[PDB]
Amino acid sequence: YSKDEEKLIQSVSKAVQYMAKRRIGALIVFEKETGLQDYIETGIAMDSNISQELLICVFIPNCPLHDGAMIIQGTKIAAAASYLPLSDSPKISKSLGTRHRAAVGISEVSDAFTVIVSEETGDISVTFDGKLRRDISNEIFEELLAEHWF
Amino acid sequence: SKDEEKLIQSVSKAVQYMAKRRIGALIVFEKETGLQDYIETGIAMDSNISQELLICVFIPNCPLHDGAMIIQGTKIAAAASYLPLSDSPKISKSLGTRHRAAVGISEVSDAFTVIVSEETGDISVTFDGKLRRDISNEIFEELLAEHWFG
Repeated sequence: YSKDEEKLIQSVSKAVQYMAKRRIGALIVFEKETGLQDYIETGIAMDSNISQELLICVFIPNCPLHDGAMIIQGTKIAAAASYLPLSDSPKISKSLGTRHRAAVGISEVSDAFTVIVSEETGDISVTFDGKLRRDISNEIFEELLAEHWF
Repeated sequence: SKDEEKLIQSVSKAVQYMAKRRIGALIVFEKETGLQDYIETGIAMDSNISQELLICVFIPNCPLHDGAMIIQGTKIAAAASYLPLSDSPKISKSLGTRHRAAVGISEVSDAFTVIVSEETGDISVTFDGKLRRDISNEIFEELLAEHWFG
């Protein structure tokens, strides 16, 4: 892995851990092969470089960009506050936030890789290919982020 | 010029919103004098400009609210940049440091800087070494257009 590719992962990883401990809900979608320009246009265009600080700033509660999904295209944030499709599978708990139903939702209609931070639990969750992995450790998140991103 | 009038509206509407809520803000737009020296002081963004993103950067306690946002052309080159503070004896000493930061970058370059006072909520501007205080919103858009797009 490139030195920069690792810098990005620690940036994203450090941001997720900050939000995890403070129970800040967060929802970040990483584009893979399926084009997500339909969903990127849902929100406010950023086309911005990544840094931990930006990631945290976007999800601050009572912030204009916290409501919705941040969508990442390659090494850039394509948009924030995107509306993703919500999922209807009856196997989602219903004790689970809209963010979670959105991430499995986008997981059903594309190959995208999405990380969710539960505003109520602080657990780190991941979705891809219609499948959900819940309450992963930081080590596993960095492991999985790298595979799907790079 | 249509694209410019929407950028001016983006910047102007955000500045007024922060003004009414007494949110401190400090934004410098570069013209002729390169600031890449100061842009490297802060967090690299290279981000498109939008009303929501300007406001999110300066929400109090946001990791980027402390410092200067620097704008290059139609993009935000960096946020939370360190500008040099000025030592002129006509400065109130009755004003937050944000004011003296804009008078600082005004002395060493031709840059155009806007300030929103955290304690007062008034709108100020600096260029060519002098500070102009509590201008109206109508006047602020006129000067921004003048200095940003010639």
